[PDB]
Amino acid sequence: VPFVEDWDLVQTLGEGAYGEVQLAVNRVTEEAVAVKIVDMNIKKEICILKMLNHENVIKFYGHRREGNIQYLFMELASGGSLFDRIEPDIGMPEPDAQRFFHQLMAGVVYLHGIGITHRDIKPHNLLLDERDNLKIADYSLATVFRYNNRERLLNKMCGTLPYVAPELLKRREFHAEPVDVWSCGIVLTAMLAGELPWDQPSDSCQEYSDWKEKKTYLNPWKKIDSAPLALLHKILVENPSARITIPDIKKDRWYNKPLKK
Ligand SMILES: Cc1cccc(-c2cc(N)nc3[nH]cc(C#N)c23)c1
Ligand SMILES: [Cl-]
Repeated sequence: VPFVEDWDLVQTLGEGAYGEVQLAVNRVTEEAVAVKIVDMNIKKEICILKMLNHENVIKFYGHRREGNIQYLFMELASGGSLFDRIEPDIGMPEPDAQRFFHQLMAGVVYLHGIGITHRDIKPHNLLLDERDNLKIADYSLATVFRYNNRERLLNKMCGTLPYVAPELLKRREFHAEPVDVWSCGIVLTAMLAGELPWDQPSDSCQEYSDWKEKKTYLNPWKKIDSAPLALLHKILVENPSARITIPDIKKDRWYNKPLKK
């Protein structure tokens, strides 16, 4: 029964990095959107949200400040998240994963091209519209890494441990783009295996060591076809200057393989 101007807030869709997200339905027009509700940084997020115009990125409709509360209106994803399409221990059919991967690269290339890094790519932040088109959501941790054509290195630790690149734990400062590439590799592994490969990409983690020693006879790798696995070997490369860039992912064999379910 709460509402904001013309919109009713009809049900909880969940919680992003900060605040709650509600399904908002217009009393008059019946249009449904999503609204993020924040209490009591948000200037930055709004500035970034207003830049976004791409089919694989959630669009921002505008915002309203009432009291303590701030309302950020955004495109609704009626298909829910990618997380809900990944069957545990199985993943999803390779052709569906490939399609979602293409769309995730289109969104990330968009962001990077406007000098924005997302910093928390994972299946919970990758939403689906009614045609199962992927949309990258939640810009609460997003920031500028290129401005006036000059790159700025990042130094703040943020993200989600299983998805975070190893440099972010080991370096005082690091480049933004290879960190988002790495997390897209972990997404791809989740999609193809229904399991995350490691708790964190650190020296104390045995599963990460196993991967650096190429023990791909272990899970999750043994579930993945050699062709996508060859791509994962180029993405999940410890040294970020040696790691594959997006332009070269677009040249990969698996990426360009015709697939149908
Ligand atoms: C990251 C997140 C958490 C909770 C809900 C949502 C969300 C769910 C949905 N069905 N559509 C949405 N559109 C923008 C959302 C955001 N943020 C969003 C997204
Ligand atoms: Cl998973």
